[PDB]
Amino acid sequence: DKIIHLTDDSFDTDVLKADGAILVDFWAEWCGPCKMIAPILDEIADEYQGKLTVAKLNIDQNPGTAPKYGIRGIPTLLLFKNGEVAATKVGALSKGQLKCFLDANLA
Repeated sequence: DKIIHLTDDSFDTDVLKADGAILVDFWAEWCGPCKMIAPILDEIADEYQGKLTVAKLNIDQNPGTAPKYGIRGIPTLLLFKNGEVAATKVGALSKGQLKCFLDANLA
């Protein structure tokens, strides 16, 4: 919905040159946990619309990004603040968990 689907080629423009925080989620279809935190990213996206942009990057279609940030497995969450990594979250999580992670890292 408000979620931006990324690619290795658009990552620079969409994430690094952006103004305002962006939460990047590295996912794939074969990753069960990813699919479960997906509907959660939908909720957060509309609820934090205005203070945060939620972006998804499918590592099967874009195998080049993850290795640039030392991402070993998925799911992985990277929160950016104008071109740089602010905080990282790994493994399955809940809406509450993500909201606490966002309250602790967003301005």
